[PDB]
Amino acid sequence: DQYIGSIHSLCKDQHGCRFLQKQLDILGSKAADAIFEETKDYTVELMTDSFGNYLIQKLLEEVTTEQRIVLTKISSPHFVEISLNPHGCRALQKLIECIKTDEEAQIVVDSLRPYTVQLSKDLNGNHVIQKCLQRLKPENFQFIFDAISDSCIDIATHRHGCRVLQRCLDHGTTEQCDNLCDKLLALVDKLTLDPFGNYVVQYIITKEAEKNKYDYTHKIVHLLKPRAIELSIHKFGSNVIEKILKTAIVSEPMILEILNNGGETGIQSLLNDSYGNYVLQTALDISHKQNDYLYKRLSEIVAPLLVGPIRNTPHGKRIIGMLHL
RNA sequence: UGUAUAUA
Repeated sequence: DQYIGSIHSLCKDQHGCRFLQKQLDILGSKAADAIFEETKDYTVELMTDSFGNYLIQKLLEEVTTEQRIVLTKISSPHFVEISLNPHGCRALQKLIECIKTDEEAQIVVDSLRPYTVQLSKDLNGNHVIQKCLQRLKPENFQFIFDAISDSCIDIATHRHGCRVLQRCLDHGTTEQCDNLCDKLLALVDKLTLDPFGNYVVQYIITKEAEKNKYDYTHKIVHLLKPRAIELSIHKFGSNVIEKILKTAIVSEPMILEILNNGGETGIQSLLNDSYGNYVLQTALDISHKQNDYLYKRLSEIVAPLLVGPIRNTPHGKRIIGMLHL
């Protein structure tokens, strides 16, 4: 039954600022009504605060629906300056973790919508667009899927915007995830080579093979394989190709591409180059385990090219370990 | 020997 207003100005410490929280941990069924009707005026710069967001974060766990909606309405006109902030994003993230109504949600989506692309590129913005994916219903977060679908290639090829795409494939709809993948698959040339998008391509495959249910993986391979050698020596592509190798339902046809079309030449290229090198080692490693004979047929066009300085290098030393297993 | 993300 304690005391003290003035709460507000405790919000400048980290101590009297971690105190208001000490106060609600052991409370505040009726105390977070106080704090509320007080701080409800500084919520925006409390959110963007180095210690203020903490109180806020916890304050929305404790507060009532009516009170959470009020805050949402107070912060809606500023979600952008909030999203782009180190602490703000973490307060705003929690906000979304708590929204329990198809109004709270329906308010956030109008506020975030005009700025979806923008916000997913931001170092701090993505983690909030990402959280809309995690916590919101699919009918709700639809706006994101549409925002992205439009700027498919730059969100896909973007330090930050790409992680968003992955998180869509993690939480979207078989309908949603599909129209997106039809947009992504039309650029898998550019996407496999890119330093970021080549992670997206791998994800598709990563995710289907969680489901054990393959639709795009095949379509991806059908488009790629023809250019197997070329991509195995490419700095980024060589990682997509290694993915396919590691993906059981596609290994063999890919290994067969290298044998068939990677000539005895194409395998020379794999041997000497800084990227192909690893492809070739993955090929040997798998086929050994995967296919009695493919290993053999391949492990024999290798054996004879391992002469000279090559036997010395880091990569040659490793390649030979593969050969008699 | 070869690729990407955030608070006291």
